[PDB]
Amino acid sequence: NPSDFLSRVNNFSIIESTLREGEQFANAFFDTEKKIQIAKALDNFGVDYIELTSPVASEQSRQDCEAICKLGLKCKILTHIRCHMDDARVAVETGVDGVDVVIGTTYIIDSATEVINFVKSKGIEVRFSSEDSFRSDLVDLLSLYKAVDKIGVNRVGIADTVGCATPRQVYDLIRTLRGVVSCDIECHFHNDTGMAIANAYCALEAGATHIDTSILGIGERNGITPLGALLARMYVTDREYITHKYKLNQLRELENLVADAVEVQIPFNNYITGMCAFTHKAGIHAKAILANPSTYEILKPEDFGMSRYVHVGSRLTGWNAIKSRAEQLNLHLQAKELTVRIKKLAMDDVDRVLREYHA
Amino acid sequence: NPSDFLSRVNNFSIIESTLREGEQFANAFFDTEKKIQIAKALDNFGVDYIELTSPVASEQSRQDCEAICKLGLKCKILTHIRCHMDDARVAVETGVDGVDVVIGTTYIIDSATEVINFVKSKGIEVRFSSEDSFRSDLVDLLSLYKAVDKIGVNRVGIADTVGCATPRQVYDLIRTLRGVVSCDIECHFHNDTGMAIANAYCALEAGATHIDTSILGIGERNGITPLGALLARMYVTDREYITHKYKLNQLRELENLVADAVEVQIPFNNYITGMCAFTHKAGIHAKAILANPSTYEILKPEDFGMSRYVHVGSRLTGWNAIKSRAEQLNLHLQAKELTVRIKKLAVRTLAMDDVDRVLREYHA
Ligand SMILES: [Co+2]
Ligand SMILES: [Co+2]
Ligand SMILES: [Mg+2]
Ligand SMILES: [Mg+2]
Repeated sequence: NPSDFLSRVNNFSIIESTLREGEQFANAFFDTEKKIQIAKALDNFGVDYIELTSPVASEQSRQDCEAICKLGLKCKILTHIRCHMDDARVAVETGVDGVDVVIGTTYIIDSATEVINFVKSKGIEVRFSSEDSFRSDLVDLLSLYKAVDKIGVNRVGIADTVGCATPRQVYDLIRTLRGVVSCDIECHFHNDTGMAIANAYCALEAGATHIDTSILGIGERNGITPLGALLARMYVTDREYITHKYKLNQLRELENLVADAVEVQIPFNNYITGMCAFTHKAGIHAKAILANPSTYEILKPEDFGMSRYVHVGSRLTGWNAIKSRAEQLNLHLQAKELTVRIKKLAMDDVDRVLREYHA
Repeated sequence: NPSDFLSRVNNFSIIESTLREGEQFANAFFDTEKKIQIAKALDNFGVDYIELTSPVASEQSRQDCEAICKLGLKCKILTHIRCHMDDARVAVETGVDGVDVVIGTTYIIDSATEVINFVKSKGIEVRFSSEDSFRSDLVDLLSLYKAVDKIGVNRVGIADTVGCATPRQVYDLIRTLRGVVSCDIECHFHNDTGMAIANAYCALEAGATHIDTSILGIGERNGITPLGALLARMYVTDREYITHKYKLNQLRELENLVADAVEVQIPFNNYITGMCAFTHKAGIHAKAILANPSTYEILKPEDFGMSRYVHVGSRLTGWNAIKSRAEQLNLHLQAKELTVRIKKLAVRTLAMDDVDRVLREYHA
């Protein structure tokens, strides 16, 4: 199939947006110190880019943008702006590697031209994006990308800001964009209807080169493509590429860092790192399928820093529950006041209570 | 455009599988009474079918199947079996409306013929399904469905048992199957790689007629297409169809019933009913986008029994947190009992997802 030649499923970059999209999470109020811990951990994890809330947003955003650019991280630091010269002047002086010029759908082209050429004159990477791309007029959108491509820009951006796009619709649009522009393509997908990971997958199949993620998917409403969930999907597609590019065994600690800051639990069903992600039912309930449960193990626990699937025969209560999960997570334990805590206190409590501990 | 004629996005049936797939959830140990509560609530909610664990699985499974069939529910009660006569004999006597004959990939066709014709001779709906369909040889699978279609079955089934299938691969396969068989098509998608909802969507676009779900997605590993998530997606596609077919304002109670039984929290990010599903960030963080946050409201709270999006400007702590969520949920508050159990959680440091947890005991 000729179209497989364009697929970027084993050759793409993550733009990690916990410090942009994630700031829109209902309970996210990151201070400078926490953002710095997150940026460092994300860099250690191996993402190519980190995106930050516009330095125009507030005085604290300008300062944090500047501080993060002074860290000497390996990943590139990106931010975004409105299509406006004053915004651009602020962004360029902050030390960022890249600026996204964002519009929402003539006088757009001439204004965008000024902004784009200014940023390029500073030696800074420039991108041009549309907001709510899937509820915009398609021909006007494509004509705008076409013109901006001729001006010369590093990347164009597509965003399903509303969460309404479906996978085949995403594939078709990105595949057309790939034929319209000569540059890289960044994508952003909201998860309101459960499509955020699928939409990311199909975008990559269609030739997109950069995907926005967020740790635990946190963001506006129910958020965007989750970091861990994208990697699980991409890992099944190309195990060797993903296992060697990212430090997958650091994913639990990365999520725990964010979950503590935004005061949430890790959901039981959470991709890879949820309580139940690496579990099989043993016993009479397993006869709801024909093959032995261990036939169905698309994810290998050891690739993600864990030791086994847990085969559940009966309800795990007390220190039996704690011990089983602790051993699956390769925690070496301390064991005293965990079973003493759990008794004076549910299933997701097991992970809650174990959050402190490292493998 | 001609392909749109085959699409079932606004004309499909849900096969609710909380009482089959859901039993494979690591922490699910439903007794007869709990299964009966779940079956009744599912029927009231408006699903067309519920599927139960094979009555062959154990003595109690046989008994619960019988008991659920005696309830007089409106939805049809389905179960599944191995491609074996003894299984079929047991299943038919239970009172079920439908039996799924499941195989995993010439003697298949002979055995399957006997079992299919037996079930049909009892006046019971028969379906024929493959397990792990997306890791099977395509030509053999399609040839098998073709043969079973000629014998005559009510439905054929496709299952991504391993969670590896991708949306376009699903579309392509279902669309081929739709041209191979003349009967209805039931689907089943695991969520290991985050595709279970997308896969259901594309299956329906391609002509599938029946989709398995489970409440909160619960099942083997991280489970299958979640009931609420499918309905959110299908609601955006056709609001009038979904809001009138299902009792969407009952979804929280339905999930709360299962969450209590399998002892989990409702995830903060859960579709529709999660803490944060109907929230916008107000303040300087909203400038991470161009438009007012209220521009992006694909889901309308009132359709799901809720009162508004919560616009968060600052950390909602204490009674402010409780009041905000309680009013969003349309609970009419009892604030002296909810003051008496957070004083008992001083036991530990209290955090965001506990708001929904302490509010579970309350109805709209
Ligand atoms: Co967004
Ligand atoms: Co299954
Ligand atoms: Mg972007
Ligand atoms: Mg089925």
